[PDB]
Amino acid sequence: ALTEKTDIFESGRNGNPNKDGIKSYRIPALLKTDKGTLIAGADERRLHSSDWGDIGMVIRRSEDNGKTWGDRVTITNLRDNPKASDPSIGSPVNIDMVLVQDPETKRIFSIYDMFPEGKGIFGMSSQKEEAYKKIDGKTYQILYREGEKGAYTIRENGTVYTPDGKATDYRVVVDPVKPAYSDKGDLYKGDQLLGNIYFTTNKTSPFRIAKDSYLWMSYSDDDGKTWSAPQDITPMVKADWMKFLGVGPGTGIVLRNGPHKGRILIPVYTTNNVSHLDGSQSSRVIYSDDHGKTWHAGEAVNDNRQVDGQKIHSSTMNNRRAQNTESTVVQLNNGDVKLFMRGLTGDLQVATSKDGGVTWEKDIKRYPQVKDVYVQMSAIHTMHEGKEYIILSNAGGPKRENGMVHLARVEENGELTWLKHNPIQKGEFAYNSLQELGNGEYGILYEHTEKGQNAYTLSFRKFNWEFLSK
Amino acid sequence: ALTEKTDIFESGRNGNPNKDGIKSYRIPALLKTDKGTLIAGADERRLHSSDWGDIGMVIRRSEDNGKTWGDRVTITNLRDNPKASDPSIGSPVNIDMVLVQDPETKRIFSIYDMFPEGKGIFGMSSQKEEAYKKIDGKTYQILYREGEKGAYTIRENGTVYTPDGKATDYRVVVDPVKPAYSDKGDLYKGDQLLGNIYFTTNKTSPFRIAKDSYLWMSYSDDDGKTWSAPQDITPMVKADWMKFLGVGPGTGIVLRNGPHKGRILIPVYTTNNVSHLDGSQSSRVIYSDDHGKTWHAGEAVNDNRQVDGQKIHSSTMNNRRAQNTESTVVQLNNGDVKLFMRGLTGDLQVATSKDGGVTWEKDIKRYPQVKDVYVQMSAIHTMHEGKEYIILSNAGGPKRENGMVHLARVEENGELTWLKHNPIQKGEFAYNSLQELGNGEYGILYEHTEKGQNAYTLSFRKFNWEFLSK
Ligand SMILES: CCC(CC)O[C@@H]1C=C(C(=O)O)C[C@H](N)[C@H]1NC(C)=O
Ligand SMILES: CCC(CC)O[C@@H]1C=C(C(=O)O)C[C@H](N)[C@H]1NC(C)=O
Ligand SMILES: [Cl-]
Ligand SMILES: [Cl-]
Repeated sequence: ALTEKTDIFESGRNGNPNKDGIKSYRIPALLKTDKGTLIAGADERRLHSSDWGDIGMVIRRSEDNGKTWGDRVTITNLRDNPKASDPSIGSPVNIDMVLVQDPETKRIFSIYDMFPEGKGIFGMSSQKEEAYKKIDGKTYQILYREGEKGAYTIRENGTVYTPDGKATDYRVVVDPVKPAYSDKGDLYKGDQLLGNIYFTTNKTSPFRIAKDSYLWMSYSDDDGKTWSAPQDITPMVKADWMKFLGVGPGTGIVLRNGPHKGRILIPVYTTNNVSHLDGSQSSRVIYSDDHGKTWHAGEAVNDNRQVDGQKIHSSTMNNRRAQNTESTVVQLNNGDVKLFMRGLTGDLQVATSKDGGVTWEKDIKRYPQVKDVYVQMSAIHTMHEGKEYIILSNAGGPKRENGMVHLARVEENGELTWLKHNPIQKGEFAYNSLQELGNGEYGILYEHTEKGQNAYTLSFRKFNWEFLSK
Repeated sequence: ALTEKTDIFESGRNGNPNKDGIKSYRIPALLKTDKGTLIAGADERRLHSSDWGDIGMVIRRSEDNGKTWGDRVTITNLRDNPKASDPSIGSPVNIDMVLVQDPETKRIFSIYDMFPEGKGIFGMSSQKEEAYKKIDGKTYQILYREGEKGAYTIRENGTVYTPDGKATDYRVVVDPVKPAYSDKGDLYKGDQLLGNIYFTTNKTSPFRIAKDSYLWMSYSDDDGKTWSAPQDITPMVKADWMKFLGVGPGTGIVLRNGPHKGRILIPVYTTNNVSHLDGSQSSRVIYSDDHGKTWHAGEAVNDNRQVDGQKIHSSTMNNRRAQNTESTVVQLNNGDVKLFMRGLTGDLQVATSKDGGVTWEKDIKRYPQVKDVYVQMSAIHTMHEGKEYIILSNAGGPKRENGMVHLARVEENGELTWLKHNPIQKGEFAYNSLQELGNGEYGILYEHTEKGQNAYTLSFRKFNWEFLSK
């Protein structure tokens, strides 16, 4: 009914790197593809377990439903700043992926955060630094030159233009070609490599991007074997007021029914400049109606939400307990979208959208039946014997421990009834990602440690309906 | 050399209404047209002197250079909410105008603030209420309905659409026809008047606009005699992060030389949601390059500005002393644009733009020769014999008192050499607006009180080069 665990990404032990030189893996995503392949994605956290440093976005593939797994494939690994004083914060950063496959095109997307060199989200400037400029209708990423106020721009072919609109002999590698695209952002003056636009300290080149928060996408058209260069989708979805915008990691969905069938939904969340991480973390989705070419931001759950008899908005709120952060998204057979959101009530919080994830109903539903210890979760739709269910996995508590799989019946009015709660992993348990495998089987990729393992080793189990019904 | 004062807009006395039932006039704008007409504009503040209540945007014309003045012409006067409990905050508000004429098309523009019913800027919602939505490429104003979360929209012909995009039987007066356009915003169902979308208390209709900050424009093609219905320019210029966006009142300019010649410049300022009126007031200009058809926001003087060794941005700043508010704008013969900004240094603060008002140099210049008591000022370019000068008028201080006219030589690099400082009005003295009359003559419209006049009576004096020079 429940398989023994298979370690997919193994961390080092007792604070040492593993044999591949990697201290930590974090942030699992699991995707069953049209070919039946399982793709397991993770942050490869080389130097330490924190949300910054030298991190690669990686996947492994299983062609036998999780029994065996191929070599690590690295999607993106930006090169470190070789002159950084603190290597622990010395690299441009990618973290936190969401995987999804388009069922019409078979294109597989990995969407993940990016920050320039520094302490990840904690490296963002304290005052806003504009990251893009719209010039004659085209959006260009901004560069700042040492000692100068003005916004240089990266235009076609990566040619750097002066704030006054004059082409220079500086060029940015906008079409990276090295393994894992480690050359992305490299800055050249003609033939000479000078540095990298993502470096923020001890620079050898004149130019850097804004110390802001970015969203990148990479895609695979060969079942996860090879991956595109990263696409910068930030300007499509990030409003000027947003401070952080980043993914709720795991596995997104494509709507399978209703007027918005085919729409791809990716959980994200934002902060504002009023209260940032103290009081404004707010869930929403971004979405594509054209198979991943263009993206749009849905409204926040928190936009025009009534909290304590007063309205809030994600752009202006400052309310610690009204926050909702990383989320997981499911569509019901009736077309409604449920967003299960990490939050600070101690129990499961759920928002509902009747318009394919663009706007949210006025009430967030809470379920005391399911504890939320403030950690990521995953949830998936499933049918069992003509009946509709949702399976949700997260930590049982009291801390990030005792992995649970929760089973809810989806009632005829779209409400949820929690029926079963079963342990899947004793001891440490954090982030996780669920997938249906077919024939009454489900798979999960999750964070756990034992035997001195560093946070975390990402392991895989399969379970069936008999496990769920216990 | 200096005429006696002529009262153009007369306030009441000792706290009472004047003979027309108007307590106060405020916020002068003076415009010398191509025909030679003088247009004097003001807020007609019926109920009291504050920046809210029942206020009309008015002008008077003089066809003989300030000797005689015609009847008051009301550009815009939104109707009050007849059901408001407190009539002093009981009307949708317009306040603060900027006048300018396009020298090519001769069209005259009046641009001014608008707020829905309440205490003016102090009636803005504490949390963001979205004011506009883009649907099918088109931008629509939002309406909120009592007890409903979703955004209704005002679409073609004023027809109200549901949040889910269905036409209702409700309609908004979007093309007002009553004198002074007092029917603007009226909410009808079929042919029955139900209320007004600008009303925010004790409503008789289901709908209101966002409690936000707006910018409206009215224009005249007949030398100020008649005026168009108000045009909502807000969505063209107001970023999502901006809380307040309003004009720096007085008289705007059209650039007369350089690559941007023809551009109309209107001083405005913003606040953000981080510190609002406490630490974020920030000057900039909005501009039109197509004779007032479309408008764009320039960058703030405060954007990426270095203050006490650290950068600020207008969208995130919280620095009382770094604020700059209402301003007056002048183009030099060398093409530079100077922005003289009301601020909190006690002396004259000046920003410079080399690109027609879009971006500003890193340093704000302070001129200790000119006191600034934290009050609006006006400034104009002038040629005399034929050397280039600026004339600037404000209060000499210590309070809002002792009107001064300041004369600067503009040097070839755009530096200002202050030559003369001449008193023009003893006693109370506040907002003002200068114009060149020709033949070495200049006219000014300013706020002053005497003999128990309520703030303010707006008066007009002419002076010549003889007065300026001693
Ligand atoms: C930014 C929100 C939160 C602050 C504690 O950090 C998240 C928490 C995490 C966690 O609770 O384990 C891991 C996430 N990968 C991280 N995200 C980022 C962007 O760093
Ligand atoms: C909003 C800035 C300030 C409040 C501190 O109010 C301004 C001050 C004024 C003043 O100092 O006399 C008059 C302006 N008409 C007013 N503007 C608005 C929009 O109300
Ligand atoms: Cl560099
Ligand atoms: Cl009403």
